Amino acid sequence: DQEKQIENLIHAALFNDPASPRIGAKHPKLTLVNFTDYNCPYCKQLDPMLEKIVQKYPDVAVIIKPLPFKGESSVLAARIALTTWREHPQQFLALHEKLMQKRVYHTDDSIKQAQQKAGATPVTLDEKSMETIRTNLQLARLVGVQGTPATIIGDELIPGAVPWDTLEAVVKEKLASA
Repeated sequence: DQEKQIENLIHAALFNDPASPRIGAKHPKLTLVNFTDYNCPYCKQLDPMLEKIVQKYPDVAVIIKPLPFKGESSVLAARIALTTWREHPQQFLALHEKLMQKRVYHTDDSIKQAQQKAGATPVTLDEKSMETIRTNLQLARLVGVQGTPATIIGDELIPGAVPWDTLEAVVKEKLASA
């Protein structure tokens, strides 16, 4: 309806939600926003690239906005990851990597395995992780996200997985413009 009354709010929630996991610097020149799902095959493909971007360009940070579209285990992996971000932000990256790296559609067991291998402390699930997910979906809508993965890089919304060299080039460019 009247997104018109909230359209100027969109920016802080996209790039600065304290509740959305961040990979990289808190004060970067450029902030990518990666809408993603732990069970989505193209999301898994993209993921290592994003961290490699951050590794190579420390002036870049990446925000993780889970959109758990692929069933209950998508919702659970997302809530667990978001809750780990909230309570133990330092553990998030290792857990996030474990959830993406698993090449089987997730179950309760594999999610618990990822935690174990990542060395992540168990977390209690709250309505808060659910509200963060809802907020993510709201943002996806307003931003024109049509599926996962979808990543905001400067003035572009880039769907799916792209070749690494292409990815790096768009990043350098948006970085130069910043």
